[PDB]
Amino acid sequence: RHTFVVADATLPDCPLVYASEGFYAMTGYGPDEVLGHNCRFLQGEGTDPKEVQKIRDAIKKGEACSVRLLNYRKDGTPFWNLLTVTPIKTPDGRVSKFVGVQVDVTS
Ligand SMILES: *[C@@]12=NC3=[C]C([C])=C([C])[C]=C3N([C][C]([O])[C]([O])[C]([O])[C]OP([O])([O])=O)C1=NC(=O)[N]C2=O
Repeated sequence: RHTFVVADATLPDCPLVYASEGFYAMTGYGPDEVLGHNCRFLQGEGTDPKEVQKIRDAIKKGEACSVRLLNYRKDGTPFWNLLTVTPIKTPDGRVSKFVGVQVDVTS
């Protein structure tokens, strides 16, 4: 079971532009609160800053990356998010979008 989003990398802070219905159902947030925003609103008190940095750098360098993050639903309850971000390039080598697969691996 997994969810999927698309971030717009032509915009400077990679706002989310599409999300599967499972992403909304998993996180508790609506498209009115997800679209146009950077994915980091799902982070909170216990999110590991060393892991958050791995994504920050892979996004700046335009690489693929996979990290384990503690995330929080709209109602405040936490869950463990296995997150893999893939860069999507244009033919001229520039990154156009980042795509994300999120798995809830709280098991
Ligand atoms: C988030 N999923 C997610 C999906 C995509 C496609 C991208 C590009 C990023 C994410 N993030 C992280 C966020 O956008 C940001 O990259 C990181 O927070 C690190 O950079 P900052 O600005 O914080 O230093 C996701 N973050 C989550 O917590 N949950 C996801 O599902």
